Amino acid sequence: FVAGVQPYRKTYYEPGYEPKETDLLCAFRIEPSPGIPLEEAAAAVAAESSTGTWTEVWSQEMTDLHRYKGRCYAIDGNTAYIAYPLDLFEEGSIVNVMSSIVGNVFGFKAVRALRLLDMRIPTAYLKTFPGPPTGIAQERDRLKVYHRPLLGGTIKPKLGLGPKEFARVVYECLVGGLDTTKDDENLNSQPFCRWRDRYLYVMDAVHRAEEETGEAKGHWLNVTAGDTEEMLRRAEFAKEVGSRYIMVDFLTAGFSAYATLRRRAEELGLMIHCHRAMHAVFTRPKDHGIHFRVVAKWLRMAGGDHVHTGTVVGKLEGAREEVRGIADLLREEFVPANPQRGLLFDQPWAGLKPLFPVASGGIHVWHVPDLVSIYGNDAFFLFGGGTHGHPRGSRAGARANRAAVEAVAAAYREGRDILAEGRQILQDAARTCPELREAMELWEGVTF
Amino acid sequence: FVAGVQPYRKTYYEPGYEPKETDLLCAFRIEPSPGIPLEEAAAAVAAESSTGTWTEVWSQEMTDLHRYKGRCYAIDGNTAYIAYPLDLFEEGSIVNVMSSIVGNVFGFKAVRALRLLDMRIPTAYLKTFPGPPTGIAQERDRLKVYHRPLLGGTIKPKLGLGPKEFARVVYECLVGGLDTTKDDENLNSQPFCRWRDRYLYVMDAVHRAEEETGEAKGHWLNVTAGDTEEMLRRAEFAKEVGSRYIMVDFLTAGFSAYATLRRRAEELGLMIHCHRAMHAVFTRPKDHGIHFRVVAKWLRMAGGDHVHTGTVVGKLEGAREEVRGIADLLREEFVPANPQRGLLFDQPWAGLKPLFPVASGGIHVWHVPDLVSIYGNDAFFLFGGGTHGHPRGSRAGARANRAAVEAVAAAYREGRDILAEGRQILQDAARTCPELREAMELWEGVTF
Amino acid sequence: FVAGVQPYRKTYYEPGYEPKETDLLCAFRIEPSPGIPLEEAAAAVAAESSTGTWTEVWSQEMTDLHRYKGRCYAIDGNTAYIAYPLDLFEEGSIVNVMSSIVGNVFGFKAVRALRLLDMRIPTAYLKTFPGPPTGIAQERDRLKVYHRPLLGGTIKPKLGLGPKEFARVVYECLVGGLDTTKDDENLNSQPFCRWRDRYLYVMDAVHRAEEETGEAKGHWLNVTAGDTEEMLRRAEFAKEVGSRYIMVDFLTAGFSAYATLRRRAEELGLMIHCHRAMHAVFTRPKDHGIHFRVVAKWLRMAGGDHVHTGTVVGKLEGAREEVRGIADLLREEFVPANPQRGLLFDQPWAGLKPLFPVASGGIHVWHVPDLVSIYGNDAFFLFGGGTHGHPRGSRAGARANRAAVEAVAAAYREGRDILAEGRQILQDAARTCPELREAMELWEGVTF
Amino acid sequence: FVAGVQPYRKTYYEPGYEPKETDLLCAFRIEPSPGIPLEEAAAAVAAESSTGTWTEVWSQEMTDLHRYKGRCYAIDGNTAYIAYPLDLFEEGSIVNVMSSIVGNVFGFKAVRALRLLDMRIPTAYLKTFPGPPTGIAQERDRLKVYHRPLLGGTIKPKLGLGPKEFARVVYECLVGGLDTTKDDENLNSQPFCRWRDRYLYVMDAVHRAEEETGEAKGHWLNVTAGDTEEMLRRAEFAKEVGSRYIMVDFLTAGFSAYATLRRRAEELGLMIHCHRAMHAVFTRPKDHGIHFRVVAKWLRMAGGDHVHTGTVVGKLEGAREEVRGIADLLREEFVPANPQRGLLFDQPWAGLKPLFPVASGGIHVWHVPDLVSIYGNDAFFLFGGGTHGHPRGSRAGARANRAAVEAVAAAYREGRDILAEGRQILQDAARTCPELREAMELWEGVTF
Ligand SMILES: O=C(O)[C@@](O)(COP(=O)(O)O)[C@H](O)[C@H](O)COP(=O)(O)O
Ligand SMILES: O=C(O)[C@@](O)(COP(=O)(O)O)[C@H](O)[C@H](O)COP(=O)(O)O
Ligand SMILES: O=C(O)[C@@](O)(COP(=O)(O)O)[C@H](O)[C@H](O)COP(=O)(O)O
Ligand SMILES: O=C(O)[C@@](O)(COP(=O)(O)O)[C@H](O)[C@H](O)COP(=O)(O)O
Ligand SMILES: [Mg+2]
Ligand SMILES: [Mg+2]
Ligand SMILES: [Mg+2]
Ligand SMILES: [Mg+2]
Repeated sequence: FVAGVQPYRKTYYEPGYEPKETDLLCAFRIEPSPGIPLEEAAAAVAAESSTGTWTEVWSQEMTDLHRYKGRCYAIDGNTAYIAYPLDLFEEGSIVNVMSSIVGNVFGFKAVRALRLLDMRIPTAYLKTFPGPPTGIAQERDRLKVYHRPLLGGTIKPKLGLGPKEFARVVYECLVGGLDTTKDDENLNSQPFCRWRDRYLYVMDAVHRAEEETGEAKGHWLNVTAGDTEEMLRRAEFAKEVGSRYIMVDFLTAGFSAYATLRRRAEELGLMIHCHRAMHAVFTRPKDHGIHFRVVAKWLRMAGGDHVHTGTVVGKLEGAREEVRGIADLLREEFVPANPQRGLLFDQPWAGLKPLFPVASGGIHVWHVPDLVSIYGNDAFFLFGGGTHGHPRGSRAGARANRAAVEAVAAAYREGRDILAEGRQILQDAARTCPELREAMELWEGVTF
Repeated sequence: FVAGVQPYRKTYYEPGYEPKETDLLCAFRIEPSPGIPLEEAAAAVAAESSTGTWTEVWSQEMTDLHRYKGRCYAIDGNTAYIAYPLDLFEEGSIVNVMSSIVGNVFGFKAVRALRLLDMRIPTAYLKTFPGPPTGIAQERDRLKVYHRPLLGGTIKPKLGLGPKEFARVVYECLVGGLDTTKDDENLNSQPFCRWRDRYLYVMDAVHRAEEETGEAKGHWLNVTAGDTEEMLRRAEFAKEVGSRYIMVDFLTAGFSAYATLRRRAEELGLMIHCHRAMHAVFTRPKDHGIHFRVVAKWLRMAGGDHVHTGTVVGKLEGAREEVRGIADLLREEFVPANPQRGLLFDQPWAGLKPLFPVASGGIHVWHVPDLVSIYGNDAFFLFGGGTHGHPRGSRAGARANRAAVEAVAAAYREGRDILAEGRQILQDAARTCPELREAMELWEGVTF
Repeated sequence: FVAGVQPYRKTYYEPGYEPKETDLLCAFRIEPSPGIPLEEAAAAVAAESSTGTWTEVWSQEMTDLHRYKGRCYAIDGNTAYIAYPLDLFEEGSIVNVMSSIVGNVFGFKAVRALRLLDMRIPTAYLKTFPGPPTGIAQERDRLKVYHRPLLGGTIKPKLGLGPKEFARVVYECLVGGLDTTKDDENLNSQPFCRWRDRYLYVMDAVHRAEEETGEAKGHWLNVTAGDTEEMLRRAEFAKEVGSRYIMVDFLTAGFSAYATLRRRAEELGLMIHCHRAMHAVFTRPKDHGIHFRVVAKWLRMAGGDHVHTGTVVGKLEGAREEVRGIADLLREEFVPANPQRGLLFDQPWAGLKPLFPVASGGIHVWHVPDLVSIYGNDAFFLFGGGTHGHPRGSRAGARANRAAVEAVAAAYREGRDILAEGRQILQDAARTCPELREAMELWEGVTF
Repeated sequence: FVAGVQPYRKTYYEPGYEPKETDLLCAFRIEPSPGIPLEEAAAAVAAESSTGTWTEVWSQEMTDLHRYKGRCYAIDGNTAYIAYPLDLFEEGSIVNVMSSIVGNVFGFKAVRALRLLDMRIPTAYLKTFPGPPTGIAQERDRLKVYHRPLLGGTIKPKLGLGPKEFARVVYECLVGGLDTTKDDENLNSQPFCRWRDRYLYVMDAVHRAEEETGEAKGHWLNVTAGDTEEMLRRAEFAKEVGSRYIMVDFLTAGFSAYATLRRRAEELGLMIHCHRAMHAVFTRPKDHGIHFRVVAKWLRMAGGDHVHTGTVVGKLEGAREEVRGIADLLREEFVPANPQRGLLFDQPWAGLKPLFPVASGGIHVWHVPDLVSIYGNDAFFLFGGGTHGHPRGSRAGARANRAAVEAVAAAYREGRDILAEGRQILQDAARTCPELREAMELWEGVTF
């Protein structure tokens, strides 16, 4: 054992290494600090994510470093590909994967910037995860909604509504045509609206809407809480009050608490909506953080029934091709690499169930064509402000959104170029839907 | 109710608003997108973090918006200060605070970049949190270590060591002079080292070291797991095998799972080490994300006994003044605003216990003076590679680090300018500590 | 440290002290013993309620006395105002507040008499309490009773009725027009009427009355018992038999047992009626004890849905202005100081839900105007003897009371001076309600 | 059934009634309001405590009123004796007894003032209660202290001491000669001293003192909390940390929570100290409230091992003869009526165990004779300020108090008139105890 500092690339840079089908592959966009070669930066990332530290240690003689070390096996431009042995990762733990890959390498002075673009989860590691508990087909059967994007909407204002008024808005939206509604990610339990009262009032509203309309309706009750036990108690109550849906902010709540909640919800027969609050703090920058496709893969492994993926045309940033790739990752059993969409690895899913992409944020009727072009039919379209911001109220807005979604889905099923004929399709739908006409007039030139 | 899109600043920009002592204040560095005024961007952040959406909603007539809305009450340069009413936040839930403040505002197209710099947690909201379960004084009493920084070290290599070899390294480090040791953040339970076997072997080593040295020793067993129940089971086993310490990756595991684990550990009498793995994905960029001082405040509220804060002179990025401010936040009962250190608010702590800052990452004996200058005595100095990378082994490295820390702490207590006389202090210590001399020679010019 | 007895005012009398918004303020009417100055008495009260004892102790050198001590910061007449630091009180514990403020200072020879008039609970301490689980609006929604005082009545005789006869009286009262009924505070479980049989028979009667009338009906089943576990079991059974209401004697049972019961009832979805039995042993005297406004604040913090507040015109002592102040404390989100009503502090409620004042005790139809003047619509009017003492039976008495309450509430909503036109309103109601006429004739000159 | 208001004395005043051995007898000092005869006031008290209301009710025809009604069977001066049938009271429930006897009769306008002086608990009702779990003899055997009053002391200052300093004071007191120590009634769990840390540190101190002195030592850890479950958890922890003692504020916490805690402590083998905080709010006034002898009877029924009874010569009000009567009630198996001591009934105890009277509050060495005269040997003498206020510290004060207690107990056992020779006995003890001499000099003229 030779004590002292040695370059990482001496051991953790293996350009000739051929990744094994069982290896976990990570793509890192690296901006090294001045004086640090890109190869050295990639080797440092691999070493400090898998086995290495800043200096040689005698203890390395007590284990097979070459069997366990992560190594950079390729560098294309600024993108370094690193392979990690399967044995490095705890089975069925997204937490361990994050602590390894994105644990400390992002804070190293040697790298000015570091972004995790894509991850290749091996089938062997995937088999250790449960996947979504319900799936797209089972959810559609539960809601009896087919050949159409599923409509929804966040109840607004985000905060300040009492349980009675909140449930009144929920009932208006559901009777107006929305398939589901949801609590806002920040609405968990507050003095103005405690979670028990909100659950009771909202489920009364949901049952009334189901009886009146005759269609399956639900509300994504937010069980997010400051402790896992409270989240489990809230999910149990949601099941008690008759809810078929719950929602959780898995990133803020955490992947461990989310795994516990997913197990409990599968036991309870509840569908889990996954809100990605706080993702943009590390998914937005193009030079640093984690691309949301990786988070989508992690969530699919952890077992979400729906997850937010982006609107592209909405108020929140999102790239069209990246969103298409994320939707394919969430919905397909095998996603081949697509450099245009940012997918740098062929990603099998080992039979893990698909989940619903959710489009939410500053989307109104005029955005329905584009959304259907991006997502097709197997997706959730959430209209919060587009529903309640209708001049005639939430019921009219829900009716307008339902009409627009149905018309665009019918055109898409017919093979029409919805991207080019979207305005005509919406106008034709509005000819018989005054609510749709009013919504189109109100938000004609509203763009982000 | 007037349907349509209105500027956020019309309602959510209130420059004349005077924050209440009960309000929660957030400072945001905002880089607005072209064509978006800074006032409009700040108002959008406040609205979409508290109550507002992209368009007016009739439901606003059902609640007092001005009582609940968050508003930007000041804009200095690119830093906008936003006040949130206390009633907006669920009691004792960091998850709700994150879902509100950093939920969706970071992904808005209107803002090119958004960074949460500082947060003013009101005393009323602080009283709803438990705080650290042990505290600095109680931990020192348990370890019987006073008037000296507490030594530690991550066992290396990060992965690949079996339980027997891992415990052998632990025993060598503890007998050499380290007060504690820890599992690496990515070492939870793997085929090469399962958590049960590691716990048993490591606690045997810790007990042997305690018997031989006669001083209190511990190992920060990592209970991080993919589910909260597994983490609780691992903490219970750690207590069963006689460990007085556990560690968890609270960010990757989550704040809800962390709160559950903290409650269970306080019940079990275990001290919790908090590893901030994955923080750099959103704390490093200067234009986007969350500054780690906010995360430190959140962790202190959630009840960590120690938390990593930075080395400044180590291998991971960290600013000296920011680290000093974070240490004051973690250790003081009241931290006045300090623009030099980035503290933009006076932060009371409502009697919440202080916790130990931890300095780890590419630090060896030569960095001990600076560290003591930055942190003083109430801190943990972690030497992973500095211990095992010693030429004569982990025991010699631990002895050298203990000697350096003791000498520098003695000089600091004597009022000497350790920053200027650090090399002389280390040389004088090495005159009687050959291990310290060897460590100094090996890493003389090693800088980051 | 100087051993020996020193005057309290030397340390615990700080006239220049400015109370902090986080401090807990107590107003004490003090009658000092001969030879004891009022300042000395107030200082003694503060010292022996917060930190001090009868003589100096060396241990005071081990803590910051000035940071933790309670101090008298003002003396107006015989009323001394004492400020206690927030850190002195355990979070979410009325028991600790009582043990501090009213623990031992009332038995001191130095003070001939001591009465706790008002307390200023800070918002920070309030946020640590749950508040009422249901609230006025939610309770009205559950009962579907709006714009009207809610009618009720204690079943009489207090004791000696079997479950069958008790339930028969309950059914007659509920079908006659009473919204709810209740067990007497002393009727818990006795050989003549065991609690299980009473619960079963009473819930059968309540369900029959609900079916016949078509209006929501309930009975405040008394779960008060000699142990907390028995109270929890009785509440669970009450939920099992379909009751939406339970009642407990929180003072006799205790605030700790009451807190446990409130948690369990919120879990069970039960509304809790709070009976203030044994309050008059320390709330009646004008020179000694605790004013009931303080107990009302404590109960609102502890989370009662309704609490008895007084009748003024009934058989039990009560001041009109004090009762108005107590009602405002129980029902308002912020109660400004009102010397006329005895409110010496501005009392925020930090979003804690309001609860229902209950007027009970020697009140018949003729007292309905005054009651509505005192309480308005958001209150419960309990007619025990006024219902069963009707010549034609409990059903006729309930009908008469309902008619009187409805007529007076309609007049009040119309802006009529119910205090001056109450007799005319009752006569006009009786023109179409023979039961009301009989009740008015029977109790025309019955006054207390 | 004749509807209308009738005088109470017509039915509830039965001067010729002969109380049955199974009846529960209450003595009430009554000050009737002007125009209300004393007989009418006593009848009203009986009626509204047992079965009656303000007017006749038809439901009385459904039960045997004369079998269940409470009746005033004698009026001597202003003291009315009322008999209540045994069947009126729930078995083993002090809460029900309080809700009946002292429920609402104290707030009646008909009575200007009402005080419950004494109660005759029948043997049949007593057999339904558990009594103290340990008893005087068992406690003495556990402590191995015989033929001597047991010494103790409240740790001062009441609040503001941390766990380490608190335990240091505890250790000094215990090693100095105190048999036990206790937390103050208001010290439960606070930011400055959390209950877990206090329990751990205090039990370490207690074990160290036991090892050093060789005598049994204990600390009355305060388990009082805002909920019964928290109190049970704290008692369980106290047992876990090795404590043989716990203390609870039974009045503030409540008799139901106290009964639950007593059951759990008997299961755990813990001795319960009963603090009577808040008693003086209703036991001090001579014209209104409840005399503490009744509360002492209730506590003995509920099963306390020790209870505070008064000092007479201390800082808190207390009558010598009343305190002697209370001590006899707590310690004797049968207490005959004693008008001089205020005992108006012969009180059997049906084999219920005796408990320890506790003398606390402004008592120093000079008060030891009087105390021994009042209580004898079977009592606890608590010196809070008398221990820590010693010039040389808590250890010296504890030594002085132990010396004084031992000397006075030896003189009492010898038949000496300790009341007349107390100063000589203390001086003779001080001839060989410099700490006692210093304590006597410091507090020579300190009187209350
Ligand atoms: O808070 C909001 O902004 C929303 O309720 C949308 O409301 P509106 O429909 O009224 O705009 C959604 O949570 C987001 O759009 C963010 O989802 P994500 O970023 O995960 O796509
Ligand atoms: O994995 C590592 O790099 C370490 O074990 C250090 O090992 P060495 O001492 O051998 O360098 C620590 O986890 C970090 O330094 C990160 O802590 P943080 O970023 O929270 O400060
Ligand atoms: O026992 C009673 O006297 C009552 O049932 C009233 O019966 P009636 O309606 O037949 O008089 C009520 O408990 C009280 O009036 C006391 O309530 P509070 O003192 O809390 O106001
Ligand atoms: O707080 C106090 O005053 C004490 O700790 C005494 O301290 P000192 O010995 O230092 O005076 C005791 O609780 C009381 O005397 C009241 O007991 P009670 O009224 O039940 O007799
Ligand atoms: Mg949302
Ligand atoms: Mg590490
Ligand atoms: Mg009653
Ligand atoms: Mg005390």
